[PDB]
Amino acid sequence: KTVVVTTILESPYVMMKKNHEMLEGNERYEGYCVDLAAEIAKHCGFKYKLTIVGDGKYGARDADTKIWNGMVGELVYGKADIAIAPLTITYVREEVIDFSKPFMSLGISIMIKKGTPIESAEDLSKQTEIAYGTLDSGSTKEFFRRSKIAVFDKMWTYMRSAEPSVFVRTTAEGVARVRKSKGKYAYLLESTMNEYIEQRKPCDTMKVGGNLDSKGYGIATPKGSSLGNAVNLAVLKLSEQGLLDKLKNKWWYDKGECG
Amino acid sequence: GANKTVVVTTILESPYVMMKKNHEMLEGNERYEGYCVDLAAEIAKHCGFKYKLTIVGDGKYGARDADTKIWNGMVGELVYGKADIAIAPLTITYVREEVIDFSKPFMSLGISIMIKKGTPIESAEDLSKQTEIAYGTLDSGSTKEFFRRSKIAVFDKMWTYMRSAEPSVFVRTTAEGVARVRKSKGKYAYLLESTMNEYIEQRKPCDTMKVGGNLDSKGYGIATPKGSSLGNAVNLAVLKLSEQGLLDKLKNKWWYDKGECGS
Ligand SMILES: CCN1CNS(=O)(=O)c2ncccc21
Ligand SMILES: CCN1CNS(=O)(=O)c2ncccc21
Ligand SMILES: N[C@@H](CCC(=O)O)C(=O)O
Ligand SMILES: N[C@@H](CCC(=O)O)C(=O)O
Repeated sequence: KTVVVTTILESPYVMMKKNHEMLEGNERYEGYCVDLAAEIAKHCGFKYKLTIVGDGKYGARDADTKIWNGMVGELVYGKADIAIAPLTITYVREEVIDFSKPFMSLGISIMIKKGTPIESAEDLSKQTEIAYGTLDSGSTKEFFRRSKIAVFDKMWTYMRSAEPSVFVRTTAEGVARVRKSKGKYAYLLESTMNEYIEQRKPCDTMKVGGNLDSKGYGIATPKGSSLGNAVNLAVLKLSEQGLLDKLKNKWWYDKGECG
Repeated sequence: GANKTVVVTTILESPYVMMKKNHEMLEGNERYEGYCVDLAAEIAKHCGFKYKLTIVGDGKYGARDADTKIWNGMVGELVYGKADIAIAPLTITYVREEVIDFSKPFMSLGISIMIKKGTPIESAEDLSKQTEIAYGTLDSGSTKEFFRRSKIAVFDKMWTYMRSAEPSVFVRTTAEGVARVRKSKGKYAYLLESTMNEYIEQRKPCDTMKVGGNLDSKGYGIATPKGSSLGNAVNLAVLKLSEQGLLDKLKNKWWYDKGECGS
């Protein structure tokens, strides 16, 4: 029957089409992950229904209740059959759900308003005039929380107690905060999203420094799902045919507005 | 039953696995050093097994004979039950995933171009549009298969040339490709993984360089026979080492910290 796909509104991965209010079902949406879902479904031979994750989150486990939220929770608790989204492969998630081989590479990166005197994470950690933070309920925040790497641990110690909160509910809110804070806020986000925004009007942000880590997004399934093997082979087939590169070029470079 | 020493297949490929100085008087795992030797030790510690490193007999990564359908190389060692795990720069591919299991990648790479410094080549398109400079790949690996299978015009054109070139543009080992670049006065370019390319660019006599972008994007994984009980633990260990920053430290250790071409 119809495979329930959980995904998340995150540009350019999944976006509402122009005039979506008169559209229905999968046709409401467009983007990299919408295209990828169609390709994966064709290769594996299933029909599917795109559903936007109810709580709008990627997935974290509450320290006390030990309940998972976000897309990870939807998989864990049986609300969706598969997640096709910019969902980061991590140790803690691999303990509770399955991931395909990665379909896209990324690392944590720094976004600044152009002209901000920051070149690195070390720079951020050694000052206090420029505030910085991350997305809530995602892998970037969990990276800093868990990290024993000295610069990142120092950064976490500042971020977790900063007032007002330096954490944001959505990627778009982080970007807006960079753009509105006259250089006094820098946002820690994945290189994929940073690079997309850097090529969008008003062309006032940039990625500075190297990436802080190296990882990937995978297609996720509940542990022991029958779909896992076919989905993994489909990712590798699309990779080897060059279609993942084509999709990246379509939704990043072609979406470029800054010349 | 009782714990058994895990047989690890690997390959003599610098800087992943190399003969130590004084290897002639050393035994067992102590004979070897490198990135994958260090990685093996970390994986074994995390998963709680003892192991024996064994260099693959035929010195190949792994390809399936089109006629006999027999796998050679490290892939073959796993398929036919001669090794329990491969800890090596073994590329994750579709055809290999059909017959063995891979961890999540522990290193990223892409196919790339190695030239002798000063060679007037900047891209694969450049190579494809001329005949003065020969070019080829390693035998029995994923780079050769990439060109054989590609439907992208430039890479297909490159394959049509390479497959029929005389004398043969293919090499049996990475070292042979490097020698051919170094000795051919700019008239041979070598197609190899970016990891290997970047390593050699930091070795004396500092006469090669990587040019252009990478032609694809993939990774190396730790491989096990299909359905092996080791796979889950090994995968979690790769991800833990990744998150801890240790894979990045190992890359720096073996590529750059003792690079020979300056700071
Ligand atoms: C080698 C670090 N790494 C860690 N393993 S991973 O999260 O599957 C991943 N995916 C894509 C690129 C790199 C990568
Ligand atoms: C996203 C392309 N890709 C394809 N899947 S892969 O071979 O597991 C891989 N590993 C590391 C980095 C990239 C990568
Ligand atoms: N890709 C992340 C969300 C973005 C972020 O945390 O920066 C995740 O899967 O949690
Ligand atoms: N890593 C490759 C070998 C090197 C190459 O083909 O360039 C493999 O696993 O086949």
